[PDB]
Amino acid sequence: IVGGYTCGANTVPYQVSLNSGYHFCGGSLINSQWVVSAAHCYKSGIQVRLGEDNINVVEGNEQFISASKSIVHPSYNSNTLNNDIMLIKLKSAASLNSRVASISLPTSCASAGTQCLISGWGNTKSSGTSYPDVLKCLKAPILSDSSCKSAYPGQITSNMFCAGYLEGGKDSCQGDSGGPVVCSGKLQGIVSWGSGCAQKNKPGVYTKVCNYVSWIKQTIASN
Ligand SMILES: C[C@H](NCc1ccc(C(=N)N)cc1O)C(=O)O
Ligand SMILES: [Ca+2]
Ligand SMILES: [Cu+2]
Repeated sequence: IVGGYTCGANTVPYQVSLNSGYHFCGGSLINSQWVVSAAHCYKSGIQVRLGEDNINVVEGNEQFISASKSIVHPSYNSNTLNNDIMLIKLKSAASLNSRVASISLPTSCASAGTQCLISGWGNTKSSGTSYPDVLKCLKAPILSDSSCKSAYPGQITSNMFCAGYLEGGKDSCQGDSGGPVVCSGKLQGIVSWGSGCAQKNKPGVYTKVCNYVSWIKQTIASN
């Protein structure tokens, strides 16, 4: 997260860290046994870490659970990043409490101008590399479809939306991938892609979760 602020220990209870000997992607807990993340975050040997703040220190409240299976959307296209969504089933159910809780799936899509909260342990610098120990937060608005498409001509599908600031200076970044974009208590987006980080006229692009609610529910029910 570039241009954000320190969230505060366990203030984002649904945020998860995907770990393979190091933090490589974010994710969101949607129920005691399932996590939603980005398809481009797929890899074998994933350990899901819940209840984290400082990812380099065991502070208490953490729950480390191995992923039993990862389900990348069947129509995911790695070249266009269309359908960049993945479901991860935990080997064992997580213990839900005030520090580890699930986030609700949307019942309808969010409109332009809606303020959302984006979080992650990704790079905090626009020009360079600097990974934080603690979770970072950023409040950002969903942009109009016209502004999104003018920023990324011919690259925005109906399963994507832009969020952030055109003036630059505030945006999600590498390492935030797969993380949550929560608006009014509902998970509306997944950190997917963008051009660089916090560059002017180049807002972040996110997977439009409201288009996948039926797919998520039907997939979870059959696994
Ligand atoms: C696909 C992945 N990039 C992810 C990615 C995520 C967020 C942003 C952003 N500015 N909001 C930019 C990115 O390039 C990667 O190349 O590792
Ligand atoms: Ca920790
Ligand atoms: Cu990238």
